[PDB]
Amino acid sequence: NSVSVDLPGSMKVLVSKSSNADGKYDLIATVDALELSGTSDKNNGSGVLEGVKADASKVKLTISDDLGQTTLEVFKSDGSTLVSKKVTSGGSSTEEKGGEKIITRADGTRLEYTGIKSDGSGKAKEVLKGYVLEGTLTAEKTTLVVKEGTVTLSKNISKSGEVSVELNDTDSSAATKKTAAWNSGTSTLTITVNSKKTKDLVFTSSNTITVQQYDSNGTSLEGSAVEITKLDEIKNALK
Repeated sequence: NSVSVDLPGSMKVLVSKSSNADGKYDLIATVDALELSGTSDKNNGSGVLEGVKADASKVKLTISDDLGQTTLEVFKSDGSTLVSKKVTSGGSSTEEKGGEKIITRADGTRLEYTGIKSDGSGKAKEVLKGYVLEGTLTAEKTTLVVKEGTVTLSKNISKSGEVSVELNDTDSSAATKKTAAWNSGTSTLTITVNSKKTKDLVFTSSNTITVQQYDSNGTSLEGSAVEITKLDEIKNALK
């Protein structure tokens, strides 16, 4: 009979084996307790399905033509006002509700934006493996902050998605004050104390942070880089 098709977002759609008199294919899906149905002018599982929850909320599942993306939307009972929207593609998902956007990356790490206001500002949290970074959102950038002593480390995520990192230390003494330089080409923050490099912090494409010390000469790296697994270890890097 029908053919089962796996979809992004851990969903499945059943597509009719052959088309109706208008050339169209029937689509059926079950998401949790909810039955969805629709018709499509393609035979591969793409198209639009609709249903209605027990509380009368309208639901729409939209599957892109090449099956690369799903959009699951919930509306109020007249179907006009959007309540929630979840888009999944490329192994990542974005879930939006009033005042909130949750981005889940393919590796399970998350960006959580909450309390979002009409100027694009809000609270921000990055959920990594082993720890969480907290800060703020503006329409220009996300800023995540770690404080240790008189040092403040700030990880910035541009609106466009570019990562940069900065460090500021209010320490008065030049013998102990930390400064840092950011190398966008290697996503690396190099920390200096008393005119010698002390540590490289690498912000990897796998959404991890590693730390590696320099030799006492301040010019050569020593040992090997260690992946941060808890917030305590970021703080230790800032001492």
